[PDB]
Amino acid sequence: SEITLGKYLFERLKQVNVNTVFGLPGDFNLSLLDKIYEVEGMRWAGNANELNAAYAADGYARIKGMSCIITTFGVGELSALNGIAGSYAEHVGVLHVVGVPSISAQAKQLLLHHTLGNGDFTVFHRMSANISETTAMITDIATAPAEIDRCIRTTYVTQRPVYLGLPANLVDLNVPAKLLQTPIDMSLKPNDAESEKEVIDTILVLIKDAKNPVILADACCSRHDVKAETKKLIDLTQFPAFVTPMGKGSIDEQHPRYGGVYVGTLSKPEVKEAVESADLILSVGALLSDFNTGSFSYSYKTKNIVEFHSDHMKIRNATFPGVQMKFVLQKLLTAIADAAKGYKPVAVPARTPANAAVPASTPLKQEWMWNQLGNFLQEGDVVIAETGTSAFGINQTTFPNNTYGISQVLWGSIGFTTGATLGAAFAAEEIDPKKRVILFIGDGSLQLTVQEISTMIRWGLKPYLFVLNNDGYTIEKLIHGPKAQYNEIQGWDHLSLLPTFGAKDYETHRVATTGEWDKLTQDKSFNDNSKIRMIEVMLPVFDAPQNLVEQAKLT
Amino acid sequence: SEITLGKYLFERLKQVNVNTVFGLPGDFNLSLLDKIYEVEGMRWAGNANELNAAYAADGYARIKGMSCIITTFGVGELSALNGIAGSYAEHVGVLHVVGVPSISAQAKQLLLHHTLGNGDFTVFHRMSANISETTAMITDIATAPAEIDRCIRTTYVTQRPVYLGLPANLVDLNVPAKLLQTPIDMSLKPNDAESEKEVIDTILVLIKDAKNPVILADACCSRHDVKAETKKLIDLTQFPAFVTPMGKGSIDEQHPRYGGVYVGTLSKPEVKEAVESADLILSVGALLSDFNTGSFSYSYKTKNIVEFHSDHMKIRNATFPGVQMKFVLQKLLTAIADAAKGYKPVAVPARTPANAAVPASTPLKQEWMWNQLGNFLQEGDVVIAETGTSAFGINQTTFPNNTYGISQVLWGSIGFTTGATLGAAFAAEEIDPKKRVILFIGDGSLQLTVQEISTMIRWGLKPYLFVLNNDGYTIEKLIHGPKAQYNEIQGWDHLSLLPTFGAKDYETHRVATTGEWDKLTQDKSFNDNSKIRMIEVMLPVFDAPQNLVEQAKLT
Amino acid sequence: SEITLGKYLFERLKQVNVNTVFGLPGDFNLSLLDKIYEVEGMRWAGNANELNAAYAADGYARIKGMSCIITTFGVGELSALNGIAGSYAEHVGVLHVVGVPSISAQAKQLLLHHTLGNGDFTVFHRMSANISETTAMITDIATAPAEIDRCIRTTYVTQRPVYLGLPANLVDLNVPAKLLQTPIDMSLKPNDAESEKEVIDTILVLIKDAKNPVILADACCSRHDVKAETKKLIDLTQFPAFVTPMGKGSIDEQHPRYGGVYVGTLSKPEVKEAVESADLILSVGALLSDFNTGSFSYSYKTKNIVEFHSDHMKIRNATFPGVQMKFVLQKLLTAIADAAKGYKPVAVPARTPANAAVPASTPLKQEWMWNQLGNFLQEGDVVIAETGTSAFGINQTTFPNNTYGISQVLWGSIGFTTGATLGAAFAAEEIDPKKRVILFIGDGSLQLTVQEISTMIRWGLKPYLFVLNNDGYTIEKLIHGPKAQYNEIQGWDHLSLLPTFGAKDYETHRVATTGEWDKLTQDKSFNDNSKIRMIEVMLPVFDAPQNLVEQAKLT
Amino acid sequence: LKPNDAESEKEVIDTILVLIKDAKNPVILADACCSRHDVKAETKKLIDLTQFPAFVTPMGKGSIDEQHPRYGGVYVGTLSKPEVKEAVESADLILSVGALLSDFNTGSFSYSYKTKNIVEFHSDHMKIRNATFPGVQMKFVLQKLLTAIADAAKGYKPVAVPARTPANAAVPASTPLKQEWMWNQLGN
Ligand SMILES: Cc1ncc(C[n+]2csc(CCOP(=O)(O)OP(=O)(O)O)c2C)c(N)n1
Ligand SMILES: Cc1ncc(C[n+]2csc(CCOP(=O)(O)OP(=O)(O)O)c2C)c(N)n1
Ligand SMILES: Cc1ncc(C[n+]2csc(CCOP(=O)(O)OP(=O)(O)O)c2C)c(N)n1
Ligand SMILES: [Mg+2]
Ligand SMILES: [Mg+2]
Ligand SMILES: [Mg+2]
Repeated sequence: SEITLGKYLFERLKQVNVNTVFGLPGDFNLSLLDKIYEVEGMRWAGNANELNAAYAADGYARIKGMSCIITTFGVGELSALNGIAGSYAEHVGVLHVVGVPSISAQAKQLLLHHTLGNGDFTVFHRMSANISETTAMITDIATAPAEIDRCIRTTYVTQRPVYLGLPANLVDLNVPAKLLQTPIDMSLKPNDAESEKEVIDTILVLIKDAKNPVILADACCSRHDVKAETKKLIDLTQFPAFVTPMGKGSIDEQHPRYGGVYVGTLSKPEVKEAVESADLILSVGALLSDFNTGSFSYSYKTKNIVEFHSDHMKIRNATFPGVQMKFVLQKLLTAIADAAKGYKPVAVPARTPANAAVPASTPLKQEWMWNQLGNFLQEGDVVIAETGTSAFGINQTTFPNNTYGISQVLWGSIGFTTGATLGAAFAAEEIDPKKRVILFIGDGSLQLTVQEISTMIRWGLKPYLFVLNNDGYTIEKLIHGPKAQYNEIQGWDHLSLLPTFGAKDYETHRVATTGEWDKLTQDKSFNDNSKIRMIEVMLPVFDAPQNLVEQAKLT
Repeated sequence: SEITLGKYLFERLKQVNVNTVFGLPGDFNLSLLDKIYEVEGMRWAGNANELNAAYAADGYARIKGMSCIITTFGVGELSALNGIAGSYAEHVGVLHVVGVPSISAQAKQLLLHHTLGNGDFTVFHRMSANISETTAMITDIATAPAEIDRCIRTTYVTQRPVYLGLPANLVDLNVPAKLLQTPIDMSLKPNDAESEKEVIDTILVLIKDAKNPVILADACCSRHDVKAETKKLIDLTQFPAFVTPMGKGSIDEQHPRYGGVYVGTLSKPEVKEAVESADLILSVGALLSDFNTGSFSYSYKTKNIVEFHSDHMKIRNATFPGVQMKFVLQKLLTAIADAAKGYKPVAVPARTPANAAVPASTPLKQEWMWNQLGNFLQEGDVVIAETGTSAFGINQTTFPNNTYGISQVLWGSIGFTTGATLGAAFAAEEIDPKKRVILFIGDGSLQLTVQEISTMIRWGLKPYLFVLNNDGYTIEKLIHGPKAQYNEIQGWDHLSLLPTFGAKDYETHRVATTGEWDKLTQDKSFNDNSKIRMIEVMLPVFDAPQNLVEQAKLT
Repeated sequence: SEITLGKYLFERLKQVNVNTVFGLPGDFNLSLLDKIYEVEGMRWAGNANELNAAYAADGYARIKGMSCIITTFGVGELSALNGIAGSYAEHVGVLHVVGVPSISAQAKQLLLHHTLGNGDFTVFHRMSANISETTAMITDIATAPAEIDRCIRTTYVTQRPVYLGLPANLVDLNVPAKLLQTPIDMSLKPNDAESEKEVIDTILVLIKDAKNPVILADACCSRHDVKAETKKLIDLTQFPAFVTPMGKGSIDEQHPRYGGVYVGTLSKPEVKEAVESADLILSVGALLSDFNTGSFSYSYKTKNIVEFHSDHMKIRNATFPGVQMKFVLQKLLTAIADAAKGYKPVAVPARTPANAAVPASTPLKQEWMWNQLGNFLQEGDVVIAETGTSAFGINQTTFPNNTYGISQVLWGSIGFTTGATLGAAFAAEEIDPKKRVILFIGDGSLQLTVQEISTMIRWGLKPYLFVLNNDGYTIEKLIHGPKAQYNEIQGWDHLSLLPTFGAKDYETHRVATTGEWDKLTQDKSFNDNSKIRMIEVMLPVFDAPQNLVEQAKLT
Repeated sequence: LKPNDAESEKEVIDTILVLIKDAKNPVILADACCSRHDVKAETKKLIDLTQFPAFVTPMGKGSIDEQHPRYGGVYVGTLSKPEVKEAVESADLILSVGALLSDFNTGSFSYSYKTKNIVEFHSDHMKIRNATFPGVQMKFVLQKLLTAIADAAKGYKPVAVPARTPANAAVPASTPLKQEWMWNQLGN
């Protein structure tokens, strides 16, 4: 028996659990799109924007493991680029598949629509090359499947965007259906014995001489299939554990040895004192390490630190290529037992005290809210916070045990969260329908990717959208141009947005005073993901969380 | 006396009349943007999206001459690439300036934010080089002024996108103000003597041996400072004139020798025969050429063609590089006189009879609407059509004298119009407040960039947004997947769209029956561009321009 | 004043001392070629083969520093690829410049000759990408010079092939001649202080604990501008020094602490015993390190070794990216003094005894000859040996002080030496006209690139060509198929080759017995590079140097 | 080779026949892919059945018997014999067997077919003017064509074809060799 390349792709995707595809129909991808509808349990998001789709695909990847978006030749693929760049930058596995024109034996003299007009049809591919781990422009079905498998394996394995160009005339050719019986190998090859070894010797050597160690969970410790290894390291050692604004969400904040969020100079004096006073640092999932001109001053001089990355090791200045943090962390876990035996637990910074009762009419303030949010969250919630005050605000909330956070800290492209809510809420519906997805986004950013709420309504998703109305680009005004016109926006009837896009079963709320917040977030019918909800929080123009108003002065 | 580079840029942009600047503020252009406000007559669009900003810069360059858009490093600049490419393909003069981190720094590894994380900063600049006539990344004020001038001249002169990289530390340094006393030379140098000559000698011989020549206006005859020469050509020869779907708007359709729009297989038989029976073709502002599409086919019967290009000549198969059309067009008209003396004024096709009084309660159909439109239009209007059924149907409308059209025929990116509308309505305004701008766009494409209506409201612009609600992507359903889910969309409450974005003084209407359209378009108040208006035209799912629904069945 | 891009290229080359250009005239490179003739002291080799030219360019690079070859679009560039791959593989700086078709604003519908016929004109470039350090396909003279400078700087700096595509229409445009006054920066940026530091600490730490150290000069210690640093290391430490078959020629073999040539299992028992018995190895110019399936078994388990590379450091398994061996070796030289103070010189393997008198009629044997050659060589000679018996043979000759050897050990492409003799003898004529260039090549290989001797004659060069006639592909027969027909060749009148190609002032000799060899090589008029000379040595079919007949058994 | 898709090859014929009928001066043009593609029979039959004038491209020279009566010469664009250039360019229909070469310029000359009304026969597909029928291999289509063409070429008027070139006239044995004379004299 045979199966058409078009159907084989989706089949493979279903096998790797990417049950939702993102994008918009168009040139050279219409026939390919018929196929997805042929595979059981596959659905087509039906986005309203190649960008929003690229964003959604990122949120989906972050939650489900990896994702896939299909755009059209030229006009489609170029629109999604920024969303691709972001996924390339923050290590997100996204398979970008574009429907390419038919592959002919002679000059495609007649191809013009959606082209630069200069005859060069490889330009859009060459462009995506810069923000892609690898690219594959298929030409003969003799190995098309092997090539699909490869782009899928590479994406998942290395968690970075992969470009897959597929000519239209091939989506309908047949390939051996048999090929589908051997799953794709999604495993990493074991490390070079002699190096992983060397790496260990050294780390124990370091752990032994160290007197005040501290663990630091970072960006790449969340979606790199290394959650266990990390929970084990914390237990077996019992050293003080801290997260980075990018690592927040990947560590159980209700753990007895959790110190907090290390954001350098924006850290809590106690938190800052702890991390900097350590004589050894075990940074898991390393990717940030230094930030000077922007955000904070978290950079120092790398004082004797070990950096576990997905593919390499970094002890001081020496680098060990190929040595993958997973299998290392494992081999390093067996021997960590003895060397830590007589360790004296170093006191860890206490939790921030909850806000103490205040009259129900006091107007809402960000600092109060980011600290109050901790009471609404519940185990299992996926929280998403947009660049700007929100991004900063979420770093000051104590996460109930087991909560996934999404903050595009390194790339920082506003708008991105709207798309992500769809992709995330999507995956979430797929894993556990009772998993909630809360989103905090400022008024300024909603405008850039606003129409994506339409796609939320059409699928009957039930996410919580908190909109922060501080009338403008506060975060900007704080670093420059407080009253700058380019920092102000057009006023929008935020709430009515839902029904405008067709929301038939929704709820809209407007919180202005502490009282109003508690009553709502405490309602038992509100705590339940029964339907889409837009909650508009009214906040001051120059009100901002503490951590931000501090770096706002120097940067 | 002195002046900051930042202010010098906007002072220069003022001189060539780019009164409006597009884009969004970012972590690297914030300081530059302050200088715009330091120049009388200059404004900041205040876009809600970089892509839309780019679409807008396109529309504006089409009506005003050239334009400028500013984005921020990485995130903002990569968000506008689709727009840019389109401007590159259909030859629009768009300047793309991007705020870049201080290249004149001594720290390399000490700067991480809005990058691929690999340390490579030339990456985004290299990407745009593929769709830019030229680029320039400024490094020292010593020649920063010259570079700016060079970029501005090349944009206007060649009508293609230019990339200008601007490091932050450079916007606040001083340059000799004296420099702005000498304008930027937007003049084209004279062609090489003997070459232009050969071109004439050769064109004349062709005009003589021809027995049925025709003048064909294409995309580059409108905005290239060549309208005089064009009208003189039509007068002196009296040859029949036709326009391509990209040329419609650049030729007075009330002129006696005007024959109609040549859209290949979608033409009126008389028009198809008229053009194909030509033994010589003078193509003014040539761009489009033999090409096929999912919907139709386009191809000139004869090969005996003389293509007039902004920078060169194409006679049959020979190419005379550097021999610019405008100056050649002139030398031509001067020696053509005698060889066209005894020319026999070939008959030209007749206009199409305006629909016959149909009962007020008959349901609106596209064919009838495109034909009936001809009446609502008044001299001066700027008509914009969106890719899809609209783009195909605006060719069957008879244009009053002096009516310009904007149809992204070649690049064909849906969504483009909502943005181009704002930029176009802007330039119009600055040129003449009473000049109207009408836009027809399907219900589907609106979803991609809907939020740019926001920027329209904030500026109190008064355009006409005709939205064609035919429930889904009909143009697509016509070439494939008639009931395919990917061709369906989420129902939107189109009318309440204006109010949601804060419109206070607007006006919404819904036209369903032929009478309702007559009553509405014949109203004198409606005929007055007093306020932004939205008209929702309820149309049937598979309805489309007759000729189109005819070739969609054959192909 | 201005200068044409075409002339600017050659000008820049002259500045970097590449006084000879390689290649053959053709499409899109004819006008560019006129330019070289415009620059003083520049000459055009005038090759007879894009391959031979690519080979010659490699020999030239090896001797002069870097080189440059110009081929034609399609048919030319693809022929030189193998010679490029080789230069990429063995770290040779070669600038490949191909004359590309004119860059047009629209589709080059009419370009066909020298194309795959499918319209795709980037294919040949994409292909060369795999064996190129970097590539540059120039499009606008706005920065063409900066791009030329870059490809030239990259080539020289990193000593690897660089692809430079140059459209024909640009070779004749003008660029600011001023630009030529600022030489290109050919210096390496200093190393990261904190790492180069770490690297040092460790190396002394290692040198201190070491009891039996040995220096090992390798491939990249000859043309990496690190000759001094290396001569100093040997003196200051006084450790035993050895070379690899690829390093041979880069170390003064008449030095008191020279151990010999380490080829693993093919080494001299004493030599093998020394290197393997060391407890520390300082491999300078590292690039080989391990060879198992082929040549020899030189691979072991990397027992505590330090590898100095042009761009990185390798101590054990740890790697230090960016740390360049030069500046390191320097910083490591200042501190090496004290730690070596009380070192006890470890005895070094003696020289192989010269052959003891044998009757003048004894027939020639390779072992006897490779050992006898040492008496003919003189200080300053550039010796070249081809893959096969020769390659192996040269490893057993004691090099008079200061002699450069050329043996393509890693890539090993027969034929390559013929071209190299031209390129090498060329450069040699340029630096010191009295420098001799001896070439040893087998009968089998001469056939592959034979016509290149023509180019030697036309320039009046005076190299010594020793042809080894053992009637076949001996080296092959030894590893497999002793009597295999594919291992035999067609008989050629070798000597007459010179006059056949036009040699008017030459000498041909045929050595068959030891006697004959001594008489000739000892003549005082023969020791002088007065004219081209072909010496045909008659040797047995299965005669081979010792070192080879040993590994010939296992591989 | 497997048989072409039924209805497609069909459409191709229907369309080619209609073109052969409306033409008033068709020509057969042998290109690079008519020689080594197992299509020589079909080619000769085409020349016989229609009697249309036949010409070869510089890549087709060799695949057509140059002694045949309907043979007109080599079409090398601007390097052709005026009669040949005019003969080909005056064609209102062109049957290109084994098409490969197409409008192209070179440092030495120019090459371009006057008309666009061309039916290109390719090893794996059909090119009628601007439409491309993928997968419809020429050899089998060429056959179905010859079978239905018979009648529409019944009253065809055998257009005149250019005459061969006269072999050099006895020149004194001591005259210095020149290329033009040699290429012509080679013929013998
Ligand atoms: C694509 C893109 N363009 C521009 C920016 C620069 N930027 C950063 S924050 C911001 C405004 C976000 O304002 P809002 O949602 O109002 O946030 P808050 O006021 O809550 O901080 C802008 C325009 C960006 N990150 N990405
Ligand atoms: C950016 C972009 N994405 C996708 C497409 C493919 N496409 C072409 S037309 C079309 C639908 C436009 O629909 P609508 O405005 O409803 O069209 P109508 O029904 O009037 O044809 C789509 C998705 C494109 N041209 N550009
Ligand atoms: C391009 C290329 N093709 C094939 C070979 C394989 N090869 C290695 S040695 C050899 C023969 C060289 O023989 P000769 O010059 O006779 O050497 P000798 O007999 O002196 O060893 C061949 C064909 C090669 N190295 N490179
Ligand atoms: Mg705000
Ligand atoms: Mg529609
Ligand atoms: Mg031999």
